[PDB]
Amino acid sequence: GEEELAENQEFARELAN
Repeated sequence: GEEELAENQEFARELAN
């Protein structure tokens, strides 16, 4: 929902995993 819209950028931080 409107959430994935933001996760869109967090992707760059997800790599931190």
